[PDB]
Amino acid sequence: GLYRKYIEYPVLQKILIGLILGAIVGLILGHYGYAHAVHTYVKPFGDLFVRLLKMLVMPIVFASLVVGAASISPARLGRVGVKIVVYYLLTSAFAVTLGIIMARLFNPGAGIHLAVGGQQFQPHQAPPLVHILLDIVPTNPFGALANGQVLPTIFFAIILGIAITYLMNSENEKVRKSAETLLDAINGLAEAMYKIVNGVMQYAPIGVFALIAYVMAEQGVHVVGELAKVTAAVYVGLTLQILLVYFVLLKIYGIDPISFIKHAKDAMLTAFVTRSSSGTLPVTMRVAKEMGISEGIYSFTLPLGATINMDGTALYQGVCTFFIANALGSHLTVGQQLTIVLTAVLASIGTAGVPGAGAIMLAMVLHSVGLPLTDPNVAAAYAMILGIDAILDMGRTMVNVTGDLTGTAIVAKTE
Amino acid sequence: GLYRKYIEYPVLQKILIGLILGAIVGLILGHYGYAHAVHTYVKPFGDLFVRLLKMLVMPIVFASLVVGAASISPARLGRVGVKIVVYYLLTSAFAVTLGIIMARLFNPGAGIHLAVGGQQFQPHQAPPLVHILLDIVPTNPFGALANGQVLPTIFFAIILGIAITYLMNSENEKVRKSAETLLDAINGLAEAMYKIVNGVMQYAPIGVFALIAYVMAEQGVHVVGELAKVTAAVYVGLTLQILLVYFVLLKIYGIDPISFIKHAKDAMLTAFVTRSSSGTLPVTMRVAKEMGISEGIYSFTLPLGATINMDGTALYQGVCTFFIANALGSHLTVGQQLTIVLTAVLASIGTAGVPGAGAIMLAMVLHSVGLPLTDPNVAAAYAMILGIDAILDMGRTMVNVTGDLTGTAIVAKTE
Amino acid sequence: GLYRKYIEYPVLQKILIGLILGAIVGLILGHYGYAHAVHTYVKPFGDLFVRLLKMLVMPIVFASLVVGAASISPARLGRVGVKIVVYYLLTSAFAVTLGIIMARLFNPGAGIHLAVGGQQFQPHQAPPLVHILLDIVPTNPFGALANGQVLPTIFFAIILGIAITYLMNSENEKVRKSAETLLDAINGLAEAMYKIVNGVMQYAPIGVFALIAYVMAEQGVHVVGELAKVTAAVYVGLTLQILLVYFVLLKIYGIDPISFIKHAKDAMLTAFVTRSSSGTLPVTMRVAKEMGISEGIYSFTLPLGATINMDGTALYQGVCTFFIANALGSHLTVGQQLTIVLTAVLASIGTAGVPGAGAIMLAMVLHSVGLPLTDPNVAAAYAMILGIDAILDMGRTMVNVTGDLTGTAIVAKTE
Repeated sequence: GLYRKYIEYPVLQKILIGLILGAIVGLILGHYGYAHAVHTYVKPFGDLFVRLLKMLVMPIVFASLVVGAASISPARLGRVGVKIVVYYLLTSAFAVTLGIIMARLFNPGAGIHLAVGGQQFQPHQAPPLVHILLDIVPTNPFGALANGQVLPTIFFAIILGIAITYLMNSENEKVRKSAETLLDAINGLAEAMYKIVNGVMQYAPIGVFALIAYVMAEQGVHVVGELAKVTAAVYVGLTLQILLVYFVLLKIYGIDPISFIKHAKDAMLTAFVTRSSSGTLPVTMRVAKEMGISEGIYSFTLPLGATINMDGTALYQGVCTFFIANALGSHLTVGQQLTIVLTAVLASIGTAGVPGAGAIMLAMVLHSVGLPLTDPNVAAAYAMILGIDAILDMGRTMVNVTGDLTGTAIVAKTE
Repeated sequence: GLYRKYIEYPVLQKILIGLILGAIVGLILGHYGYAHAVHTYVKPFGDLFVRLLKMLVMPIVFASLVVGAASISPARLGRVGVKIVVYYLLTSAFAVTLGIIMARLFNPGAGIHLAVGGQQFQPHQAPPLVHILLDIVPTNPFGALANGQVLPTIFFAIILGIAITYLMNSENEKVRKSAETLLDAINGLAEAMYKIVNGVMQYAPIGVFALIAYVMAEQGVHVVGELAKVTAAVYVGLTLQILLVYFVLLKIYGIDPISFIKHAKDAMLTAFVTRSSSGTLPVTMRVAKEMGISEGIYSFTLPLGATINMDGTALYQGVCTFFIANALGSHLTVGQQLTIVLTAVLASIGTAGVPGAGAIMLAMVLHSVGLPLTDPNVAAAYAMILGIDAILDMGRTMVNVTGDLTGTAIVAKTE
Repeated sequence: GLYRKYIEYPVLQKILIGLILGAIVGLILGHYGYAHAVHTYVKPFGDLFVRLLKMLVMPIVFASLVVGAASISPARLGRVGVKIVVYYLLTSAFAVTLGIIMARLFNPGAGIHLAVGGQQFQPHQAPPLVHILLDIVPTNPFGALANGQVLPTIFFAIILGIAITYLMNSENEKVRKSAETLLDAINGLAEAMYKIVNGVMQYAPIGVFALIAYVMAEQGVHVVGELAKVTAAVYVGLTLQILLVYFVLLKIYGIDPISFIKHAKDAMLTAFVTRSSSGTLPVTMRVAKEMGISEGIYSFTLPLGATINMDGTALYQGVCTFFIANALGSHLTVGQQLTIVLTAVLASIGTAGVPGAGAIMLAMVLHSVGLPLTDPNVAAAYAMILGIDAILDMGRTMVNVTGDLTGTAIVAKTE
């Protein structure tokens, strides 16, 4: 009876209920020193939810890209790829520019209270751009599906789908039956993955409550004081990023942004809580399929953009760079923010397949200015920033996924 | 001609012939110092047989669980799971209790002849129960199928099968054809695996002869003397475990135990020789399919129980703990055997996915009593036990697999 | 327009054009000290081509061996296997014999100008033959497909194909539909892989130009002088190997060698440039499919022979061993070249699954003579050889692949 009442209750209402009571119970138990208790008792439910959403990432990206490449190969896919790459670079530049502006409006960093403490161990720089651009072609397709590797799986699935499309028009009548068997089996795998992510989103409110309860419990207390200016600057920059870039881009290309948010509420909240833009790829592809977009556009612009397009990470990089520059008391050489913008774009395009990309992206952005992370002062101020990393990480993951959904909708409306 | 005479000869007769001549030639060549010669020459045939049976473990557990979850999902699978978990915990408790009784009837351990020798390097304890209970959900399904991981493969196959069952009743007529293609391909993979394990069991007598020849050659000589009481206590406890637990449980639920043994002779002997309960999973699933049990019961209670239900290991843990307690000359505090029973059950339930589980299970069972494995005396007595590990390991693997077959038959007769 | 002119231009003409201008521009830029510039700028296109051809290696070897084992299992596959193993051992013996003769005709090694320099770190010897012969059966099929392992994939695909062939003749009518679904899906995967390798060979001239430009740029300058005798001896031995073994073997079994070369031009040139005999397996299987050979012969003798049959490596082993023997000024004990021939055959058969097999093959061939690689003089002379390793590696990979194509054609003409 009560289980039937819980299932038949709508999903977005209980997601909001879990979010609100998670924030309340998290701040209350963080205010009273019960951090280790909630960390050992409640956080495993959120870890289970994150692992349940990371389970479906690789089969859905393989299967509904093999069946997603049943579109016209020289006309559609090339134009969609070049348009979505141009879009991703443009919005990353706009996002880091707006982050620089939002950090220049506030004054984050006044007091000098830095002890040396624990410093960063010279964070290892990115591999050369040739090696990362050669990472896209896989040496083994099963070895690319076996551990991560979203970009080699994208490449292999695209090539297999184009080959199957060329295969099903052959003059033979056995090769046609073989290819129409393989395509139907892979399509069945994709539809099974969507039917699973329906039930995972049915489970989602418990994990949302647990995750944001732990986040607002451990790092919900350390946010008051000087770091509140950093949190306010990042969050105001992210909401102004949405309302002044994505709304303008949807009003230019003639789709209602309110109906767009009414659709993408699911993936936006799941990416806000889950704190991993690659771990909400099944929810993003589900909400793109329910938005009325053909497979050959969303199925390629979403898993590509979950690895390249990081807008909220770029805005946090700009705000963190300006906070490090104010902590040491530098003028920061007005006109050299073009180097910050350029390196924030080139770091996103040149750290595609590398795991742990955000840390070395922030490292090379700080290194291009003149504050390398081997200095003890910048390491102390960055360690002071890192205590509230999750509170900024939630919002920047939400904007990182909303960017992908907006770009997919723009390219699909254009084509 | 002679090859046709070898193939058309029945399988159980040549399995018994290979077993008997393997035991005879093993004791003879162990009595005469030809241990290294038989170890280098004859043991590779048994290693080839063990690898041939370990090849079929992961595809059959994936495929005939995806097609095995074509039963009613809320009614059948939940009741089968909770009943088989209750059964496994109950028989593990009964087995370690009977092991304590059988060690208390005998007097294993009289002489104190322990030098320090080579001692155990503080065997690393189990991971926390939250992490092992979170291991069940996989972060990657292909990464769970790629190296071991019977429990994440069980979880992913169950969820995929329930999704396909929900999928084949949809109102669409393309999704139905896609799902009925995928299910038929996976069913073809399962039937191909059973057709392979037929021929592997045809090969099996050479590997049985080689394996038990090496086992009775290297550790068939060190069994006489004081350790013969340990071997007799373990083997009498295992046969009394079978004849006084499984026979009573089959006579309660109304199936003939003699016909049950006449069926399960194949998997019992293969698990007796192969010395790996996970490596005789295809033979166990084949003999459960030939026993007339539907897929939704045997296909889930066998690979789950090949990782959790260890009855013979629990009985050997009880007997080894009592032997360590008699070797140091302790009273062993009558009434504290409840802690031995409780930790032998909780160690089985809390060391599910860990590889090398039996060593750290025995370690924590010895640690809960008051004889931790860092002491030199208990390390010397355990190193004296370890010389006859294979002779006990054969019988305890046989009882470990017969427990799974009995529990599957009980749940299938009930449902 | 120009892209249409590039695509519609024939493939072998632009492959020869890229080869010739690659050799010319490579020698010119190597003569002028522009080695690092061409290494950083042009070599990545060849690396991209090599990775594009290594992508298709594992799915095509799995898929068109599962569908390739739809032949009569006891009659065809056993005779084909034993005939191709006999062929591979015989031509490896002939190749190392002709290498010994060709090194004895020339006089490679006159001057003694060896400093100690950088020496080999006692190159680790091969695993025991039992362990390498047990490597053929996989402990995990998905773990064998996940990283390399051509031989366990061959074994698992053969067993799965024989099981499907036994399955499709069963009296059931659901198992037949399941097996005919699985076989058609795997056949669709194989045909998709061939349709991909068509386009990869369309891309191939850019990679051919880049690869041979870098090879003739870095190690095209160090070839003149004393090492030119080594290069001439190796290349004359390889062309005499082809024209006096493979032409005689095709004229004995009654097929025209000129039409055979007119077919196998594609795989011969791709193996000549790519410098990896396992990385031109899709081109070899494509040219064997276009040569009119049934699947059950080429599909098994090509991926097996890409791991065992190394004829050009055997000839280079003989010539390098004789060069090391002339560098130290030894008589080399006429009549002990039987040990060189025997160890060059047994090293090929006993280092099958090991990665990095050629180095330890040359190591054990040098060790069986009396010049172990721990001596400083032989390490200095081998380090002097290693400067022109690529120039010999191109031709010896070409002969290594032409051996497989010749043996497949002989067994297919016989059967």
